[PDB]
Amino acid sequence: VNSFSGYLKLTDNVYIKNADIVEEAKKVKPTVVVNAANVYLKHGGGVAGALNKATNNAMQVESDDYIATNGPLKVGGSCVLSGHNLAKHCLHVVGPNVNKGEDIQLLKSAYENFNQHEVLLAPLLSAGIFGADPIHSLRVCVDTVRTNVYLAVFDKNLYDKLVSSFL
Ligand SMILES: O=C(N[C@H]1c2cccc(O)c2C[C@H]1C(=O)O)c1ccc2[nH]cnc2c1
Repeated sequence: VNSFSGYLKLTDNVYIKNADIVEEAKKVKPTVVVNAANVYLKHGGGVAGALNKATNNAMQVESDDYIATNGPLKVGGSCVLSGHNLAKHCLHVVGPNVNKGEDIQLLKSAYENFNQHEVLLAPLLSAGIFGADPIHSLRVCVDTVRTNVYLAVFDKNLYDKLVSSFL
């Protein structure tokens, strides 16, 4: 039993809720919140800009030190950093950004990072400003992630389409 509330159960391990991941993060204090990161961990907009704003820019400060030490992530890769006031940990995962021409097949590799964590609050990778089809992203998620994933979908309209079209 865990503290996630109001989710629709899609599969044995995937749940989905129309929710603001920031607000859901502040209420649940999940062990892991996933950020829709880029390789530079520049949290300027979309989910990343919202999560970082909610941390009063502490996420960005920590991220800049991480990059200065380690260099950029790979597309499809991830790193674990602090969750600040939102979660114990933030798993920064880089899905491909279609608006940069990145290979959508790397989306499966991106979701594989989730399997290193028993339970996660997460957005749909490569959705929103990353330019992929959220329905495809949901399919890859369900077919790749084996751990327990609670997907927060900000847009109510999108959410209802994802539910209604789910196979
Ligand atoms: O842009 C957001 N979400 C999308 C996104 C963004 C970046 C990468 C992604 O893979 C996705 C999936 C989309 C979604 O889940 O709706 C988002 C969320 C909460 C917010 N609060 C204030 N502004 C917010 C913006």
